[PDB]
Amino acid sequence: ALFFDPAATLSSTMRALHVIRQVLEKDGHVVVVNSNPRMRPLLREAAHLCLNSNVWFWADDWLPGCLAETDARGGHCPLLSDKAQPNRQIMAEKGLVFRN
RNA sequence: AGCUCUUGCAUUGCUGAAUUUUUUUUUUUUUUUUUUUUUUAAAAAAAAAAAAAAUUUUUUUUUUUCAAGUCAUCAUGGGGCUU
Repeated sequence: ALFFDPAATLSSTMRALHVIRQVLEKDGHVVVVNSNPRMRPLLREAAHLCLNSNVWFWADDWLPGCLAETDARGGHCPLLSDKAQPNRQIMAEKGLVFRN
């Protein structure tokens, strides 16, 4: 067995979501990474239901040296792929982005 | 200038040995999506998927060490020789 905490996890959770909002609307790039296989289809659901162009997702294994960027991959496999943003390909295949 | 004179423990080259076995695991073509360089365009880069596959009658080819051998293969350093 191990620890629990209700107030801290809610506070940290709302805190991290506000952190995601500021880094997103300051024009950065957000990557969501979880390499546990059981929760991968939920991440596919999120990767199909997302709307903003800057949230990115990864579900497979973590390759050795992903963020090393030693050889110029222009960013590694978690970065800019159709796997990273599956929604961007389909949203542009439909052609209509939520655009004004 | 010429040595078939020496020195393979001065050498180049070439080879011996067993070190007898390893020489397929790796790319390329195509697709999709996207982005790097240049005043109407190619490459380039990145994520994924599919196929093509790797020379010759089947052995050659790739291989580490012995001052291993050869100055008579030619060469050539040194020394010797030229009634």
